[PDB]
Amino acid sequence: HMARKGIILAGGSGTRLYPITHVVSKQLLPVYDKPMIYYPLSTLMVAGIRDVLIISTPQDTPRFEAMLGDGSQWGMNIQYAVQPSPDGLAQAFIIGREFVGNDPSALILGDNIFYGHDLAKQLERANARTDGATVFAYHVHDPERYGVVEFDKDFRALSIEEKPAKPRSNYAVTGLYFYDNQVCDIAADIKPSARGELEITDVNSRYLSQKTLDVEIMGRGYAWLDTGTHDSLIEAATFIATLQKRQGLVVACPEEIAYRRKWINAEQLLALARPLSKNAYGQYLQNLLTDQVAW
Amino acid sequence: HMARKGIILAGGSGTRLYPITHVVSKQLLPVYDKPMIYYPLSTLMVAGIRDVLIISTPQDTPRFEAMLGDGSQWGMNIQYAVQPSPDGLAQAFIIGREFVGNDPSALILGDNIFYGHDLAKQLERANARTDGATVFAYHVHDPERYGVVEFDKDFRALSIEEKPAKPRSNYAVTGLYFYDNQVCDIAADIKPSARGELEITDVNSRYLSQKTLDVEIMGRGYAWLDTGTHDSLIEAATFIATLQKRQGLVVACPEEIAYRRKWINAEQLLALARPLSKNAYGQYLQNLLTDQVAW
Amino acid sequence: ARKGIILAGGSGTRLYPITHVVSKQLLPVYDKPMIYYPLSTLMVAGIRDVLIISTPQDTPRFEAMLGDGSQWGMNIQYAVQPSPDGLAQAFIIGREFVGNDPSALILGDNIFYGHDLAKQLERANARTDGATVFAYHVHDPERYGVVEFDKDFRALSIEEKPAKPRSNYAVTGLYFYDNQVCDIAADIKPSARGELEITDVNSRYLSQKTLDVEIMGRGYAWLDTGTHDSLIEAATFIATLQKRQGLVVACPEEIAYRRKWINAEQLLALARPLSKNAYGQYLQNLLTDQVAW
Amino acid sequence: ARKGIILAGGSGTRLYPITHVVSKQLLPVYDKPMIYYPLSTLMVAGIRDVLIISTPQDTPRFEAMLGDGSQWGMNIQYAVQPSPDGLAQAFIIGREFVGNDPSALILGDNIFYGHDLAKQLERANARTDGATVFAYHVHDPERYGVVEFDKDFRALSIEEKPAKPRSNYAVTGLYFYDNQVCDIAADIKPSARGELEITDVNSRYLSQKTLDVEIMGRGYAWLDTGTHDSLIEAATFIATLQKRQGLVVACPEEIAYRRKWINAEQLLALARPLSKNAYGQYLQNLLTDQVAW
Ligand SMILES: Cc1cn([C@H]2C[C@H](O)[C@@H](COP(=O)(O)OP(=O)(O)O[C@H]3O[C@@H](C)[C@H](O)[C@@H](O)[C@H]3O)O2)c(=O)[nH]c1=O
Ligand SMILES: Cc1cn([C@H]2C[C@H](O)[C@@H](COP(=O)(O)OP(=O)(O)O[C@H]3O[C@@H](C)[C@H](O)[C@@H](O)[C@H]3O)O2)c(=O)[nH]c1=O
Ligand SMILES: Cc1cn([C@H]2C[C@H](O)[C@@H](COP(=O)(O)OP(=O)(O)O[C@H]3O[C@@H](C)[C@H](O)[C@@H](O)[C@H]3O)O2)c(=O)[nH]c1=O
Ligand SMILES: Cc1cn([C@H]2C[C@H](O)[C@@H](COP(=O)(O)OP(=O)(O)O[C@H]3O[C@@H](C)[C@H](O)[C@@H](O)[C@H]3O)O2)c(=O)[nH]c1=O
Repeated sequence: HMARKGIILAGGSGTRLYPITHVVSKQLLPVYDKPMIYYPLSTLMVAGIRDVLIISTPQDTPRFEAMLGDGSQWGMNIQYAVQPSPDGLAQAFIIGREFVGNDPSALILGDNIFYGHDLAKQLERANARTDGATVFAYHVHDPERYGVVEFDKDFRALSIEEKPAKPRSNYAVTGLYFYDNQVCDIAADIKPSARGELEITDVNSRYLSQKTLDVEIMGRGYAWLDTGTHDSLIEAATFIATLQKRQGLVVACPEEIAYRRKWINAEQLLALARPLSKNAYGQYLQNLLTDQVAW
Repeated sequence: HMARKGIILAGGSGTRLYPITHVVSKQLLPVYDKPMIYYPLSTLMVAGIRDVLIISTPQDTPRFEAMLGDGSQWGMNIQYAVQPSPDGLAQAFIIGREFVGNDPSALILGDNIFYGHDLAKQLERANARTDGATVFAYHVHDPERYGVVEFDKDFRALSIEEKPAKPRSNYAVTGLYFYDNQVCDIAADIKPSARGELEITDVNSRYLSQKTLDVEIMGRGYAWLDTGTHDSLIEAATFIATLQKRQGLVVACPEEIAYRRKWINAEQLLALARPLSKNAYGQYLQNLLTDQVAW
Repeated sequence: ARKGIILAGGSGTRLYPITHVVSKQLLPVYDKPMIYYPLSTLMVAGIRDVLIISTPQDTPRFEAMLGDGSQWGMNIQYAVQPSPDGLAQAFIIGREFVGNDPSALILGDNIFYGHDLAKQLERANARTDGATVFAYHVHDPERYGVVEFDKDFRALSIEEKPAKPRSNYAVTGLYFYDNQVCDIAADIKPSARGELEITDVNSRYLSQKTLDVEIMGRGYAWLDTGTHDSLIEAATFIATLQKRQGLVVACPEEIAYRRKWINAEQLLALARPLSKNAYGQYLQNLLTDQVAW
Repeated sequence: ARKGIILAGGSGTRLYPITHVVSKQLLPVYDKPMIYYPLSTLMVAGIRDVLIISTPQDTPRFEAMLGDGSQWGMNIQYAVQPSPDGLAQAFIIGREFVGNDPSALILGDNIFYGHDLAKQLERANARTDGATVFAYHVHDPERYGVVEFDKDFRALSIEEKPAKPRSNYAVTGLYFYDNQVCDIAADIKPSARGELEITDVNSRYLSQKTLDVEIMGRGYAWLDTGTHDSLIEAATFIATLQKRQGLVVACPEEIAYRRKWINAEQLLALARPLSKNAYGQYLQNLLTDQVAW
């Protein structure tokens, strides 16, 4: 009976991308054909998480709620909470403490895109763990802006350093973390860092010192994209666009995932699609009931 | 003393791009490094128009106002009005009738990008006309979704047909129109078309029958981009991005145009830039005071 | 020891004029020539003996590019196809090359990318009999061989460019065969469109109940480059991944080194004359960059 | 009758391996080979006599592509550059070709696009003495000749790749010259970097007070393609414009027809063997598509 509680952290001071983020939050902006936040929401749904808390800024949380609602249209439970100030990833587990309660949980960042073959099998393995924590390591060209994993010769994780001056490897900790029921108390016990933030690296290092942290390599066959620059936002959009145009399939379509997980039935999906029948996205939903696709 | 009144029509039912436009209006979405509406706002400013009325939907007009304010930060006058229902381009001159008053005017669409050499000279020539109307004709591959100009052998405009089944040419009327003080009364006199809209083509055909319509060809050396599909939105963004990265210059930067037109002075521009000093856009503003550029 | 064939011949004039005097598979996909990608796919499958088939005009160009493969601890040979008379003709041109060994054919303009691709190719390479092809959901299946699947995705038929495709699953341009294929290819007759059809070869294995049709899931990119637009899209796709990762897709030097077909001294030697460009710097950094494999 | 030179020789190995066996200026920019663009720029200037300079290895490839130009009512000849020893060497290799006429040099990998470009090139082509070059604001001027401008944008100096560039204006890769240039190029000596410098030729005209330095404004695209990324960016830029307009950039057949260098019967004849691809269909539609010129 594993009902993991998912958190999407979708706040952030939001100034690197000025002026496109001046009055619209980054995680509501389009990545090709759908808002950014559809992708990490979909990642949680593909992991099996059906209870999702969306955290954003005081000003933008009504905007996320106007877009996703309570999630019942997708047979899910989506709730909202605000982060007054962007004081660190680990504050998600203080703001989301009541939502998490006594259950296992997962945190994903609202601007992180995960894509690749067998991603579901890897997320389901992380979701099924009853103890400890699971994070993922991914080779990037700029590891120094992330938590960086030091690996021994067999890729067992030895340490995690947040934004090291000399990174021990190129493997960054991705923005997706699975935890057991210790994390809320761990997050409440840690102190702000020199840069003034409650550090997810400190949470992860606590599990590491207990020898209960699983650090899974996300291989180069996966795309783990964040979108920190105007250029990389375009690059994520064209990357998504090339795949969808080639396949005739949509990445991170929550209606599709909900239907495939039996969270909604064929009548409900048709009901979502009928008012969207005049656009391409509604046509894809309509065609899910006829097009044989391996899932 | 030519103080032309500019209107940006930035409403629209907004469903072709679902779901990216579900809770954010299309004209607030990014085209590379800045919101879409910066481009037609800039076009008006490059034409010399300093008084701008922004029309959008009831729901999104506060959003445009939160982003542009009253324009005094750029030494301009920007006002707002709502379109309850998207009943046609020519309704802009009913909603904006009081704003226009007894002055000449210009209408530009909130999702139209205009770019090219000597665009300013062409817009200033259209702006300086004391009588009649000036519209622009542009060769597109899909003229049939636009007002289409029929030309004689010397490219004198003979007729304009809105969305013809068999287009007489490939020249579409762009989404930028200059009018004398007849347009508000002309717009109030016309009747909705079979498709239920107050047609700008009917306004333009009225000037045409008076022999006071100037139809100027916008040559293929210009980019006139609207962004009707997910694909063409990306294509406009990468197009802008290639030029700006090559030149080290920004397209449709309103601060720059305001400074160059002496609507704001060096102290004011520095003041806009100082709180933006941590991002690339603020660095470009800061560098306008030192970088010698022909304008 | 499976023998690989890369079919890199005449693609027609659809892309005119970019292919007017340069064969398509010599043209860049972002940062390296197109044929590097299917070459790398064969190497990832473990195939070390490769026959490159091209037009007579461009065989010295492919040979000038890849050499005999000994620089990567491989064996690369060349053969010509005077006229592009069908995929299955590769097994006539390469009959001597294949001999009595198993083989694989890949198209010189097909890109394959995704997680665990190696595990799937090694499983196909390790089969002792029959054939393996892969099925991939595309929006325009009718320009390919199309797989008809039952409810359990068992393959029932393969039709070359059907008017009404029975599914959206196209047969990708990568095929593994046992020692029957050369004799089969020699036995089939030109089709209505005048070509020796890989679909007829594959349909033979299916009717013999020795064809494995494996789904290549949507987590994979299977890209060909049949239009000017899709050539661009393949280039920007690769570019997004390499810029993000700091890693290069389809770097044959890297693959040979990781498979121990060449050692560090040989890799440094390949790198030194390239030290002034980014590609040679990437090879040099392979000796220090810890990458999981 | 001004004589045009396209310098399309050796660019080094920065783009390795995409240029390893194919010269860069034969490679595609979206839908046509790179050299089509500077070729078209010369034709838009009115230049009808073109010398293509390339490496010895690729001169048959350029010639296989463009022919003698008589198919477009032009005169196209070929010459080789054994070693890439400087832009100004084009006027030594092409000394016989230029003779006593005026000339223009354009780089085989430079793209020029924008409104009224023709009016500007025709004004340069119509000058009776001196030289004309163009200055363009770029983010990395230090990799070019850089123009020093006074407050009125009168040119004061040109420095080749200065450490501290005096402005952001680079000299673009398109130059118009009177009959002095060949003798000047024969007179200059290799520079510190070992090249015969176009900046030394241009600085000679400036000191003689016969150099016109014209700003090419930001409304123009002046694109070279020195990196893998910028080659992609040039391709997607062209693609965005052609898809929007239904028009093709740098179509030599179109330019020759509009300038009446070939007539409709000759254009139909060029089109007929290409009727099965989009390029030949575009030529055919030129006879019906009313386009302002
Ligand atoms: C700090 C913070 C960020 N955010 C948002 C803003 C961004 O969209 C996103 C990440 O912001 P950043 O400043 O980059 O956080 P960050 O600097 O903490 O980066 C993190 O990145 C992870 C991927 C690594 O695994 C971590 O180890 C860590 O490096 O989260 C919040 O909403 N609230 C916050 O408190
Ligand atoms: C009709 C309408 C549109 N809009 C917005 C929505 C879009 O962003 C933009 C244009 O919407 P459309 O449905 O395409 O309008 P449209 O169908 O009227 O197209 C017009 O296009 C011009 C370029 C041509 O010159 C005209 O002749 C005409 O063809 O204006 C409004 O805000 N209010 C309205 O009343
Ligand atoms: C026919 C042929 C093609 N080719 C080249 C041209 C192209 O680069 C590439 C493919 O050419 P086409 O005309 O598309 O081949 P094709 O039309 O035979 O396509 C094939 O595609 C496969 C992916 C499917 O599995 C097959 O079932 C089949 O549909 O191979 C040759 O070199 N020689 C030939 O004999
Ligand atoms: C030097 C040289 C280059 N080339 C080719 C290689 C490239 O495609 C192209 C340019 O080569 P480069 O090394 O960049 O040349 P370059 O370094 O001389 O660059 C020149 O660029 C012009 C735009 C400026 O106006 C000049 O002032 C100068 O900066 O010409 C030759 O064919 N022959 C040669 O002799």
